[PDB]
Amino acid sequence: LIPTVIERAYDIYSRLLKDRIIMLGSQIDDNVANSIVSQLLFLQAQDSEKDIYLYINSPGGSVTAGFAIYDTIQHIKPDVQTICIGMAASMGSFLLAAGAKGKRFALPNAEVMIHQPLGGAQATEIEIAANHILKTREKLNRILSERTGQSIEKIQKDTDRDNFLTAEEAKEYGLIDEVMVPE
Amino acid sequence: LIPTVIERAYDIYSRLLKDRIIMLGSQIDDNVANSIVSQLLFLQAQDSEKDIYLYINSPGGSVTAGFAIYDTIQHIKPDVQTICIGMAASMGSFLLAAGAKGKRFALPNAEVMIHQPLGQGQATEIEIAANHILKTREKLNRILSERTGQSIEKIQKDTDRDNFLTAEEAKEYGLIDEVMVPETKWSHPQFE
Amino acid sequence: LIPTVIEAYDIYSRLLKDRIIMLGSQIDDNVANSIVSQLLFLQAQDSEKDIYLYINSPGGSVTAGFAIYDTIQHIKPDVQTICIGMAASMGSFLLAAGAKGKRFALPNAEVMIHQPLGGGQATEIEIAANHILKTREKLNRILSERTGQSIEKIQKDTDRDNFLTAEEAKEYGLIDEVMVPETKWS
Amino acid sequence: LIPTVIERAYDIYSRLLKDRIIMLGSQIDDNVANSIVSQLLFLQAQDSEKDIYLYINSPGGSVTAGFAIYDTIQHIKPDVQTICIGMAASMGSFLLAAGAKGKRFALPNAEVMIHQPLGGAQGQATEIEIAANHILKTREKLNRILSERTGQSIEKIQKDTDRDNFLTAEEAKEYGLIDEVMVPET
Amino acid sequence: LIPTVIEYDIYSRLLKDRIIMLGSQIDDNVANSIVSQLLFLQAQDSEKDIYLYINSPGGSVTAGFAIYDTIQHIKPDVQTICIGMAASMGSFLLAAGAKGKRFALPNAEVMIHQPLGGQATEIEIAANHILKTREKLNRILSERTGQSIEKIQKDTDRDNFLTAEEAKEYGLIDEVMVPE
Amino acid sequence: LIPTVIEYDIYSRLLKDRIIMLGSQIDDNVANSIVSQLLFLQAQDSEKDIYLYINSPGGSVTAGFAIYDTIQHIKPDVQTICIGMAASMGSFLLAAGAKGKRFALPNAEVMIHQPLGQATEIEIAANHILKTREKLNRILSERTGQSIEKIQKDTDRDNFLTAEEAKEYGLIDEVMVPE
Amino acid sequence: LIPTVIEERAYDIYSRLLKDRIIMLGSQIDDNVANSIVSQLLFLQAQDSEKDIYLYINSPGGSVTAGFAIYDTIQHIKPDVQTICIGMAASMGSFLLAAGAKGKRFALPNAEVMIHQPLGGAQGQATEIEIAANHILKTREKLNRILSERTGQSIEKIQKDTDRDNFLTAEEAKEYGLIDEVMVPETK
Amino acid sequence: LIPTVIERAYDIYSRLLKDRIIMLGSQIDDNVANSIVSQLLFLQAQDSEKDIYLYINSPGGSVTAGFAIYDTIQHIKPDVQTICIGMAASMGSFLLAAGAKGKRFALPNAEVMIHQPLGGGQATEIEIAANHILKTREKLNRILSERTGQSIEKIQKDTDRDNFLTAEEAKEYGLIDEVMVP
Amino acid sequence: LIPTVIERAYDIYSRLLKDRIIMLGSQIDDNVANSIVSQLLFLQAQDSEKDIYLYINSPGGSVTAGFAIYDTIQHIKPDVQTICIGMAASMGSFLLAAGAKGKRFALPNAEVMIHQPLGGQATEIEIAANHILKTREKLNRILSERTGQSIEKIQKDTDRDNFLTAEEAKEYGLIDEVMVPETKWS
Amino acid sequence: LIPTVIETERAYDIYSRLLKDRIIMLGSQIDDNVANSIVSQLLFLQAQDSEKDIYLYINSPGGSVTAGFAIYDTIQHIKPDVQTICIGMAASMGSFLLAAGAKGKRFALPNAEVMIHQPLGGQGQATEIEIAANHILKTREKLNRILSERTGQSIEKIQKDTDRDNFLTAEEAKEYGLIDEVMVPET
Amino acid sequence: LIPTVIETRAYDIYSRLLKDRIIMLGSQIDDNVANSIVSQLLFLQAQDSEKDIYLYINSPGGSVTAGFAIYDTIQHIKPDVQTICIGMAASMGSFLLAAGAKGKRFALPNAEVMIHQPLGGAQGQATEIEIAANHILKTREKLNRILSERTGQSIEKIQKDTDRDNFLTAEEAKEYGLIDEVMVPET
Ligand SMILES: [Cl-]
Ligand SMILES: [Cl-]
Ligand SMILES: [Cl-]
Ligand SMILES: [Cl-]
Ligand SMILES: [Cl-]
Ligand SMILES: [Cl-]
Ligand SMILES: [Cl-]
Repeated sequence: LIPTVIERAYDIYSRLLKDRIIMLGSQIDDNVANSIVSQLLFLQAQDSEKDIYLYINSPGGSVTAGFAIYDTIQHIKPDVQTICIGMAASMGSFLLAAGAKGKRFALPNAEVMIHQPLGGAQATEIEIAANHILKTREKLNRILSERTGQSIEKIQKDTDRDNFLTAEEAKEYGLIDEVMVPE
Repeated sequence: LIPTVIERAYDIYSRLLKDRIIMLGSQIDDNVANSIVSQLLFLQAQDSEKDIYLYINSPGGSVTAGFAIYDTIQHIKPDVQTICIGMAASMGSFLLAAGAKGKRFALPNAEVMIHQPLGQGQATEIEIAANHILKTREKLNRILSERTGQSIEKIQKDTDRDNFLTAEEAKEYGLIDEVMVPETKWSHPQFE
Repeated sequence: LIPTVIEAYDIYSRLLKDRIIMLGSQIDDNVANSIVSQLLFLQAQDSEKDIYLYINSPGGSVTAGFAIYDTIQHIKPDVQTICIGMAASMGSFLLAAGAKGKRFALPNAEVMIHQPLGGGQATEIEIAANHILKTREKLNRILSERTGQSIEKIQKDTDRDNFLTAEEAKEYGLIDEVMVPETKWS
Repeated sequence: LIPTVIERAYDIYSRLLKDRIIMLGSQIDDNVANSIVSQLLFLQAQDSEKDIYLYINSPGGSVTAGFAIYDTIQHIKPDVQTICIGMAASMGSFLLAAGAKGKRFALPNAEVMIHQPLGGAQGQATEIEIAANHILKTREKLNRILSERTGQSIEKIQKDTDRDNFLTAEEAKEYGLIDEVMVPET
Repeated sequence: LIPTVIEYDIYSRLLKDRIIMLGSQIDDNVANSIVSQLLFLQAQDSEKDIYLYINSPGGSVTAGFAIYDTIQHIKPDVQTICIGMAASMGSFLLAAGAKGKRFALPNAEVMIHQPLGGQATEIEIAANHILKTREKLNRILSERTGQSIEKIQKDTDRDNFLTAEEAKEYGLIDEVMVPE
Repeated sequence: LIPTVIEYDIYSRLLKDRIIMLGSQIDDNVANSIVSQLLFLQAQDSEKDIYLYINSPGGSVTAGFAIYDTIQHIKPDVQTICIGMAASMGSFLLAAGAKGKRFALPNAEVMIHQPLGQATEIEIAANHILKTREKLNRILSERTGQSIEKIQKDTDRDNFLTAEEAKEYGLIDEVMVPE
Repeated sequence: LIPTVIEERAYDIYSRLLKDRIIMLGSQIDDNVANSIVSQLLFLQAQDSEKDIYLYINSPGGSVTAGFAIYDTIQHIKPDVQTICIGMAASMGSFLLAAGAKGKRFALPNAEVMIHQPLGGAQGQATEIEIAANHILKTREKLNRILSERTGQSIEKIQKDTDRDNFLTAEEAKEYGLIDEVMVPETK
Repeated sequence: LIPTVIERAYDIYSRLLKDRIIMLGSQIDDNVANSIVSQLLFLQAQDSEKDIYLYINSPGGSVTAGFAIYDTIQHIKPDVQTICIGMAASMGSFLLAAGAKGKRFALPNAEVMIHQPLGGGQATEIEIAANHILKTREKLNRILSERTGQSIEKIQKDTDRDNFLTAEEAKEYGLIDEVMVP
Repeated sequence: LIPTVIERAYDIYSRLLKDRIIMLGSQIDDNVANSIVSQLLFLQAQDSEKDIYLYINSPGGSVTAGFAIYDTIQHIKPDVQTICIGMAASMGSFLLAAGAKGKRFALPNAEVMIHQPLGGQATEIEIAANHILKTREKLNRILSERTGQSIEKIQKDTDRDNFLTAEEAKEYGLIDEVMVPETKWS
Repeated sequence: LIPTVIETERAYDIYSRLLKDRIIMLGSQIDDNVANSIVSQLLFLQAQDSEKDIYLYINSPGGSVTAGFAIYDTIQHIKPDVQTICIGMAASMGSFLLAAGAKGKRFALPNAEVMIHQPLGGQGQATEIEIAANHILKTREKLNRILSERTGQSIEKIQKDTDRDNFLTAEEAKEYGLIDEVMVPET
Repeated sequence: LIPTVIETRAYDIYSRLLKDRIIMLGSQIDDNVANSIVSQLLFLQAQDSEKDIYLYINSPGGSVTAGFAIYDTIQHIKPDVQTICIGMAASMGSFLLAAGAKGKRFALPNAEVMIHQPLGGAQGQATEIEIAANHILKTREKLNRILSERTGQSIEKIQKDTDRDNFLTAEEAKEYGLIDEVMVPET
């Protein structure tokens, strides 16, 4: 159940959106990406200076859909804080690592996986074709290298491997900036 | 999930429509076309002078449905800016290239495919027969030639091939006018 | 997705406020009943102001199509017909049925006047009714009157699998004008 | 059925949320976790000092989803009171034991199970989720937290979370999973 | 069909008058909803009586105990009214109402048979046998009716149907409602 | 389709005028809804009459008895109006309306046959043990003025009655004449 | 999987056991099950009217009407019908177990027997017409009377026990009179 | 896929049945139990002296259905050799431990779990209710104590725990007699 | 489709089984494993000396099911030749590498992937067993023994998404020879 | 419907009876089940007679590259010559298998339709794992190289043509080098 | 229901007719139907290359590609293929009826013949890939040319008629040139 809040009736997610909070709590597909892109564009229109908070609990998904969110985060004027709760895998971790520098977080028991799987599924027919022709893996690897400070050689080895990181190991890797302290 | 916004309660897409923004974020079929056409007609009725912003993240779809959107864009008085976020393939890239001259954009990591397949999604038999009439393909090729500045010979070869273009390659092709560069903070101090 | 507009209406409801009806699907009884109700409602609001019927339809039921046709002819306001995309079977019949001088098509629209004998899902009695030879003769007679073509020519053409461009539909007499883009108007 | 309350129309759960009450009445998956996390974040934004009441009737679920709720409870400023009504098993009993010290309760006939099943409990976790649990040794972390929150040794917790054991509300209090068994108020 | 009332759906409008309808099988969703309604009615007024109407074939022991415990926990008196049927956990909840405020309509059917359970989760079933919840049910029914534990044990193990009058004589209800 | 009324759905708007529509098979959901509507109308006004329109093929004896008992329990008079059909528990509820206030439209069909067996297994079990058939027959005897012997024979037979035949039987007080 | 047995003659496992006068009643009792069991019983009598028949029971019960069709066929035919409970015999399954030939009603050591005859048709096994038939013809009283005769218990005791949710071990079922022997392992 | 063998056409399992081999390769339910019991009864009828080979790859299942197989194995005259290939969990390990003494085997990479879960799902309610009579759990524990030679106290603790054993650990436990060597 | 062969009617797979050929042409689950194990046991019973041919076209599957086939190959007396046609991934490549020494083959265009994914072909119980019994370490040790590569190299490669040509698999030690087409040289 | 044939007792279905005459019909989309069945039929026919020709009839819209390569490799591995006959259509992997028949023994009926376009994905006929290997192992380049060798066209021409949506008549396929002869109605 | 025939060997009704060189095309024409009919035609030629084959037709038609596969097989094989319309021959079914051996194309008195070749994949029996082949390779023009040659009608008349919804009796089909004779009841 998703409850209602009256200030004017909003659902829980709508009420959080009023406080510049966006929840990315599922697999990344085109519908999810279009919704997140629209919420990011809307928050910038409301206030171009105030920070945005993107909570991440995602097993990942479509590279195309993830790149649409990634590009929107980088395009907009507001700083987008990324907070991992639960899990950030595949495009999920890519989006976590893509938050404003110094504003990338994860709760103590959060699990981070940088493995970028070969195919999709979710990604469509046309989507998988572009990934390999346009060498989008190399683009993902290059961006991860820039955002973590790790060499491209190290990123290439790690994105190709099934590896799970704790929030502390993710911080040491350069994916997040701080492990959220109970306060 | 599609959230609610209270100014009066709208969903996220309805709230963006208030700012003259349309999202074409799926395969193009008759339902999608009818909704987009209706949104374009509605925005013209509100203000016939103010620009419209059409965001595109589409794998393409029906030629007939895609031509209904194309014809509506060209029929209406306002300029329709096109912005590719994610992907524009088949009718998707045709609609991207159909935006107002100087106002066709793509985000840096967007993927553009001009291949017009020979359809795919669920549609009616007559529409499928119409989608494959050889005259419409020549019509698509002629419009793409006019909108990109490329020769019809080059367009014919490229729409028949499985080709993926980066946002920069799409700009060099003439399918977009600019690759969107991130918005720099505090660029106008004397006014703002 | 069908968005919301607050002045709360959905996109189609907001267009209905401006006397615009969208016939964007196959024609069945539910579609016909909805279109008939929208036409009756618009007449009740203003019996003088024109109505705009946008068509993007592969056609459908003859009975359902005749219910829309009869409502268009019965009401006092002029019903303009605008083909966007496609108008086939009962869809092209309804396009040709718009107010004289007010039947349009966008440049890339596709028109098919073929009235299939076979076909769409209707009830047993309705399928039997859609197959009465007398009703095909009435369709042909109305198309002859509305296009200015002979009944002999209409009989041959509604029996054939033929696709027409917007310009060819204008030359045929199914539409009165091909709508020209706003970029070309001085 | 979930009834409506007018003060402004809320459903039963929305009306309880106004009084800082959250109901965790199902299996724990990502959708449930995201909803509970959002409700916790919302209540902190309203008032960072006032207590929150988390009612639990759950057979458990995903370790990852459960840890997202656990981490949010510990992160926020308000004290989160935990009240077991009915059942708290697997991640449900872990969340019950995670409430503010001195503010963990259970109704007299509530059933508490600390058994943490090997996989994703009753098929509540994805392949990606279960894979992380044994690489990141999340079982050892669950056991360490339960040891700290109950006051039991890690050796005892390890033995008990591996066993199919059901506890009454009184046995849960003696274990250190709750602070008090709620007595009928007069 | 559930109609709308403008001053709500029919159940929401009755909730305004402190009336709760338990008209289905008892599962976790039903129990969580009833518990929430009871907690809400106590928050509104801790002194005014609550009316719980019962037409239920029973259900989950765990879900039923959640409702039972909430009734006993709250300050207001919870009146129980059987309309139609009260079987298994339904008859247990009917006997659980405030003393002197347990009722049934003349043609209501009451079954105290607590089956061995027909949906309840594997984990729920496992709990009931380990925690001997059947013995607890019997002990509470015995206290609520005034019957011996031996008589309750025999009767909750048997397939028996009682009229409203027989249920009053048993002690599961206090009065058979007379047409007003 | 169920339309909207602005001063509600069609049934909600009729409920405002103290009208209840029993237009389907009688099961627990139907019974709980009808019982709740009856309780709500009594709370609004305990003196004003209630109108129960019936178009039902019948259903569950347990669910039907819940409606029957609520009609008899409440203070307002419940008028019963058969439109279309009243069979099994439906005809039982029609005969249960306030004395002098039981009606049927001219072309309504009434069947008093109470079939042997939609009801759950637990419900069917109850009916046989508690001899609910005898109770139904006794109530029908009291409400029609027919002997229990006649009712027993007729509820066991497949018999259809016109609105006029139902009036002659004592199931209804008047056949509503076009007025 | 149900395997094949070749003796230029191919049978499935159940068909091969039928050749040795063995019938498997391994499911809920409905009309299709009853008609199949009745047909197998009639066929075995036609083959040899003197040789014993072995009915294996692993059943949660079912339809009273379907169960009575099997019961009546067992009593009608000339061969003695031995009943063997493997696993479970509840409701009509335990009624059929108790209906086996005198001295020839068996259970494996870990079998579970329930004599409870549920009010309806043991979990949607009987139709509306079947349920109607049972109460008019007072079939419950007939079941109780037959169980009283076959176990040696009083009708008063049977009435109380068929109305209760009770599970019996193979040894408790022997002491009750529902079976005659708890099967002994064969060695060498 | 299940292929055909002509000697007379059999499927793969029918051809193995000719050599006194039974495959228990799935979850244990009533249909599985009735089929295995029938195969065991058939093989005894063919030859009451020759050994039977029961191959096990099972995650377990119904206690009632499993006890029907167990009782049949113990009732019949032939020795029933049990061979775990892959997995033997819950009723599957119980049936593995039930084979003739000195004739219970497991392949090197086989996984054995003696945990007997509390509950059950396709089964009937009565069967489900029977599967959790506290008395059957005590009987399972007593039989496991006798078949392995471990104390009842040790069995009670281990059947209540989520424990996985290698083929060698299961031999050490007394559930099998030998780990089959390549 | 699967055609019939009369010598006595067999399907295509049954007729190949007569020539000691087994086809592993799908994902590996318990049903597949039980069928392959049964076929291997049957062929040994027919002739304990004659070689068996196991053709592999599989994307892999369950570790437990794959180990059941692996253990049966090692247990039986006949040499089991392995031939990859198409693909051998996950447990499929493990079984390819498990064939008799000098008798492991792949067709020139066969694709081999040694990546052993962390997890959806396995049951709840099957996944649980794998991380408790450290089956991944056992798989890695066997691959190290059968390829002649170090344990550390195998650990790195089974954790990576890597595709190998038939020639690269031969160089790796996963097969002994790439089967060459008939060299027709006039 | 697939009828039964009795030779005399011995009952075959239509495809089984054709298999007795060394005929294989590839009349559907190419997936792993289709490939495994065709591979098994090819292996069986070689075991029967390693010298006599095999006839592979093709009416296929194509399918999985992995499944198609399994058939291709089996054709090249076995001793008998595999004649390829296009009836109806040969698209994607179907046209690849048609071009892969024994030299001088690749045919098409006059109204057969050949498409050499090798679509990017699979489409929809291949799994994630299957699609993944395609790009890593550059199977497209291998397909193009084999088509270049079997037709006699340059790799540059093949690369352009397999990337395009092109349909060829039986005669155009012969001129291209995908077949050796167009079958003319026989006397 | 499809019954069994035992010759004293068990065949179904269609298998027993196949023994007498009879093929029944009694459904919509798709790839599975075409592959089965092609296989039956190839099988009958293998049995006897001289004896006539009888193709009974009761079909609403279907796929152009699937229909062309049957058409090409009929023309390729050595035996004469007699065509007999029972019930209906529409779309590809009427093209196949007209394709039978000259002098050996028949229809029963009450059979209905429709030569209309619908634009798409005629009753959605054709795939997107199939529909693509037809418009590019101008298969409609090839159909019309063959039909013109087989009936003796002008190409203009055939073009007009295969584009229209038209129905013919057995006698009208004979006069059109689509069949050679209307079958007269056997004496
Ligand atoms: Cl674990
Ligand atoms: Cl009290
Ligand atoms: Cl219990
Ligand atoms: Cl022993
Ligand atoms: Cl693992
Ligand atoms: Cl590719
Ligand atoms: Cl065409």
